[PDB]
Amino acid sequence: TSLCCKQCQETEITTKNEIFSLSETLTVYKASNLNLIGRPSTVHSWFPGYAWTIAQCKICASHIGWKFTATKKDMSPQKFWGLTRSALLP
Amino acid sequence: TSLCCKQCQETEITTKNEIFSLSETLTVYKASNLNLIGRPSTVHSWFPGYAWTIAQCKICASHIGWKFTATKKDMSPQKFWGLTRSALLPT
Amino acid sequence: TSLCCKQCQETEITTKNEIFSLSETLTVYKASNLNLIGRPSTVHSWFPGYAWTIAQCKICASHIGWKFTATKKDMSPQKFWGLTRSALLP
Ligand SMILES: Nc1cccc2c1C(=O)N([C@H]1CCC(=O)NC1=O)C2=O
Ligand SMILES: Nc1cccc2c1C(=O)N([C@H]1CCC(=O)NC1=O)C2=O
Ligand SMILES: Nc1cccc2c1C(=O)N([C@H]1CCC(=O)NC1=O)C2=O
Ligand SMILES: [Zn+2]
Ligand SMILES: [Zn+2]
Ligand SMILES: [Zn+2]
Repeated sequence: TSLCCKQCQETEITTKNEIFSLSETLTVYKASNLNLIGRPSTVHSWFPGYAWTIAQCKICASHIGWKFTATKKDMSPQKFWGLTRSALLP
Repeated sequence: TSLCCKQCQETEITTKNEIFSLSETLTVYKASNLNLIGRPSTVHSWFPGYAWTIAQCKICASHIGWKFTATKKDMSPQKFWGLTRSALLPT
Repeated sequence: TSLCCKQCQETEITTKNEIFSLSETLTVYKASNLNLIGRPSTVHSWFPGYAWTIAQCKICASHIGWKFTATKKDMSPQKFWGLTRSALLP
């Protein structure tokens, strides 16, 4: 089930069990081993109602995707990860 | 694994991966594409120690279930979803 | 998929769907029916950057594992559980 950082190979980022459908970019409820770079922005957000924060592998700093955070409290999930599929192995 | 709103058929509300057993009403750790109506209440809560908030499909406003939030910090999960099985497709 | 408290048998603590790899002790994103005892500590933490809180079964008080809580905001997950495998069935 593991989806690992493609660059450093060994580092698990998420699992297929975390995949969900909100409507290239995999959306998952939970992820691991990522560092958040900077502050959320809503500029060009692919998911209306959410802001994005760059997320990179904590081991090799590969840009894997973004943490998406809801701007309104009545939305669900309040946060998820949108991950570039080609930056993950399997 | 997708569990969709029975009414609008398009909208995924949770997945079989998210099901867990707290103890008609499916309980899941995580859900999607729900709007929360109102503020939490504990009155007649089906899960003692948790407050509920009505949760409806964001597309068709069909009442799918409730978001349950823990009233005490030492409980696990601190939040979950109780979904009406008859309001979702697959079974 | 259910992993139940071995002692009281009937209480589910987590499911295989919740297992992930942060790298005897199973790590899962989500768990249920556990009571937390005391306050977080980083003393001897098995997971640098996380503090631990003892977690016991809400029904039989068997010690199942620990809740791990991030000491910094930019970590993912912000929390998880580490559960003693021999304290669970399947
Ligand atoms: N490569 C660049 C370069 C400039 C601006 C953006 C990107 C980029 O990937 N995104 C994403 C961030 C994530 C998102 O939701 N929408 C975007 O357009 C930008 O805003
Ligand atoms: N249809 C009605 C009408 C009045 C009050 C409630 C309901 C209802 O479904 N619940 C639920 C909310 C969720 C819960 O935990 N227990 C309930 O009885 C009510 O409190
Ligand atoms: N049985 C004892 C006795 C004293 C201290 C600890 C333990 C114990 O199991 N842990 C764990 C807590 C969880 C952890 O992260 N590291 C540990 O060493 C202790 O700190
Ligand atoms: Zn990496
Ligand atoms: Zn709907
Ligand atoms: Zn037990």
